[PDB]
Amino acid sequence: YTDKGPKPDGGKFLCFDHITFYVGNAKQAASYYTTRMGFTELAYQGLETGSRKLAKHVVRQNKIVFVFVSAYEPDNTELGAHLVRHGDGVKDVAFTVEDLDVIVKRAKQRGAEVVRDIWEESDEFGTVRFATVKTYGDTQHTFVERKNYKGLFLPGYKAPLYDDVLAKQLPATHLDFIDHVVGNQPDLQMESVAAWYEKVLMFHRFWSVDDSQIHTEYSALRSIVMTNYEETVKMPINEPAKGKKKSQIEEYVDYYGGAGVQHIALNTSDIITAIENLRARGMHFLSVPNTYYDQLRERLKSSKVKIQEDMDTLQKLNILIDYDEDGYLLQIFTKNMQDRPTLFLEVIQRHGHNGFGAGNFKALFEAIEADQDKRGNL
Amino acid sequence: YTDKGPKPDGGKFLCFDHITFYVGNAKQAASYYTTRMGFTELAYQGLETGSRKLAKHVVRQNKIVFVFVSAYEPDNTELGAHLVRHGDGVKDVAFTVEDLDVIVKRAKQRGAEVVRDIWEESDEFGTVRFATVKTYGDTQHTFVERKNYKGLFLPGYKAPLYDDVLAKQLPATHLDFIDHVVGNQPDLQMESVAAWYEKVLMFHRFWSVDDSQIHTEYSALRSIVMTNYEETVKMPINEPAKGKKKSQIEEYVDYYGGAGVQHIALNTSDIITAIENLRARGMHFLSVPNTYYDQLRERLKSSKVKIQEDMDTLQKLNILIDYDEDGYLLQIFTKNMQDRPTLFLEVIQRHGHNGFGAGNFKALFEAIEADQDKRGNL
Ligand SMILES: Cn1ncc(C(=O)c2ccc3c(c2)C(=O)N(Cc2ccccc2)C3=O)c1O
Ligand SMILES: Cn1ncc(C(=O)c2ccc3c(c2)C(=O)N(Cc2ccccc2)C3=O)c1O
Ligand SMILES: [Co+2]
Ligand SMILES: [Co+2]
Repeated sequence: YTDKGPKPDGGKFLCFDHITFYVGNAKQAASYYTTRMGFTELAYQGLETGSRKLAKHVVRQNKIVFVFVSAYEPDNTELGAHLVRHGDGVKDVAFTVEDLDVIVKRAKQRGAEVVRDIWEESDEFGTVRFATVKTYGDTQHTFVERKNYKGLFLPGYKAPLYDDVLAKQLPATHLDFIDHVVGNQPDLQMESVAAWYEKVLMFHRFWSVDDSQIHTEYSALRSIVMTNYEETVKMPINEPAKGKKKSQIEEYVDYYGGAGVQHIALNTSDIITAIENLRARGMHFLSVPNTYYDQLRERLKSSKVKIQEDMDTLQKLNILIDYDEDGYLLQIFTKNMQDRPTLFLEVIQRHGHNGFGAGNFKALFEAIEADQDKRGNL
Repeated sequence: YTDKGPKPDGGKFLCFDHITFYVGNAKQAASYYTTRMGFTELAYQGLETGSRKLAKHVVRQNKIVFVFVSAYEPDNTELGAHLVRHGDGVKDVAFTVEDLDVIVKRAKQRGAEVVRDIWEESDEFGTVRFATVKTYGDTQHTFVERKNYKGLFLPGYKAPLYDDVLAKQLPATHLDFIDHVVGNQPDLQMESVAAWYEKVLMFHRFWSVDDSQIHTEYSALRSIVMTNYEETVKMPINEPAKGKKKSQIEEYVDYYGGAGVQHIALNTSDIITAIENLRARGMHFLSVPNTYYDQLRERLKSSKVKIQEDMDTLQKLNILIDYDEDGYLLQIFTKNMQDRPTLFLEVIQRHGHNGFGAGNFKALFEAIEADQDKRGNL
């Protein structure tokens, strides 16, 4: 029961629909996410389906859908510029919606920059209606009115030409749905971007335990989490801030060439098995010193919260914990998805805790910085 | 014993040194080739090594070395333009040489466009001297004078930050060395490109059984194979030609945006195990109708050549055969390494046959076209 602001007169954002990436080699990118991250290739458009300008590979893990897109032709102006500016990265964060027309009319009236006005596509399995507007940077939002669409992903997509015996042979990673999608902004842009979500989409600010305590000194960022009225989609917005060390938000914006998605968090209900199986697929994660766990166990000595998972196993797998007196979450961060120090992924499991892990900024900073100081900062 | 032309006064091309690819996401490209194609990540340069403009991932399988390169910074003019024009593709075909200075002086005198004049790099393990010239398209040749260099690949490269438990868990693919590297040229360019190899590098034309019989009607190409004096490096040069169907060389040049490497052939001494294990890693290859093998077995009835490998297994794995009365080769072609219909790979094993498989143009055309004609060309 919190201040959610005025209830929108019409329109609903049900959930994240899919995330679309603009990449240099969609075939190889799909292979990376299926083999390393537990996805399965679901659907495809390309030369073989009559799509002559764009190749599209759709991969799925439970409710999580990622789409990888590349150009077929030399000197594709739009995709080419994006690739050169940003490297591989997120282009579209798509939302499943009800009452598309109200949402789009309101967004347009309130100043949204339109990429494509309402359109529909159909095949043997039904019809889907869409619209696309710009958000921060070169990122966009497609609203997807799927009317319990019974086809393969979306109209026009076809089965992949081949099955993949490599991805098939690997163990399940148990990632269920997209928990949140974080967008990094350049200096001083967080408030105007958050205001866009409030005005254009009638989102509101989501207040969690992380908003109640300052972590700027360690995190070197400020964040505002924007969410739809029913709080089913969460869009954190970061900007750099003055802290004890150079801001990773500034590094992101420098190497991404502007604002963009920093991380996508994937919610799991069995993080130990998830991380064991992601590690078996060759994924790497932040290295966590043993002192983090020694200090965490000492802090937990005065807490009434009960950690259900085996702490020795969490320590072995370098899974992080954040808690208050009413619950806790588990989280872990992958290494970067590319050479540029830009996008990474997060795996998160919640036990009655609606925050984002901000306590770990201080906890990891203290454990890692102290050890490096002892090592002469060499 | 054939006409090799005049023997060069100084200089030797020993072998292929490595192939460098300019790609959108070198981290993910290295992962594709290690997991799908049997390579292992060997060495690295990037932010962690002091390389602030370029990330470089080096992967190796026996003598075969592939290097994947991406830019770190937005709007890298050279790498960006290459990426937008071509997609992911080969940038540099590097040769290991002796007497670098003669080779470079001669190439420069004879009109080579220089990318970088002779330079040297050194670390704790020794020194290597290099030079780079342009060849066809945006492709270049680096000459590598490695003086039995005892370090990790080349000076300045470091160990990868992580080992990869995915690539480690997969079965060996038995690819030994680069057999040949084929370059597709636009209409009418084959002769001038072949003449460049003869004049600038003192290569000569390699004549094989494939040059003695015409296959243009089926292959829709013309080829000249250029080779160094000792015939240790083979560089086929293709151009489109008029045949029964649209030329795959024309499709390549259209989607690559000009000349470039069409395929890299990797030599194996156990093709059955190689293909079994590449298939277990999720690689796909051209589908071959059973009629190809029925017709091949009937043609072999009048030949004195003895196929050592089990033909039923070759048929199961869709491995191709080409032969004359003095020997045979086995070969197979992967599907494309990217969405654009440009680069693919070949696995080849030779049994006393120095050709390139040109007999399979007709054999596969006849088997595939006949079946499609029966299927109404739908
Ligand atoms: C809305 N919101 N707020 C936080 C989040 C996170 O995912 C999130 C939460 C905690 C951490 C990180 C990300 C992270 O990268 N590190 C490492 C680090 C980076 C700089 C300085 C000190 C430590 C953390 O400790 C989110 O989604
Ligand atoms: C120097 N040199 N000459 C040939 C080569 C090859 O690798 C090579 C040899 C045989 C074939 C292919 C490549 C190939 O793609 N197909 C399929 C096909 C393509 C168009 C029309 C009919 C059939 C073949 O049958 C090379 O390296
Ligand atoms: Co997060
Ligand atoms: Co070949």
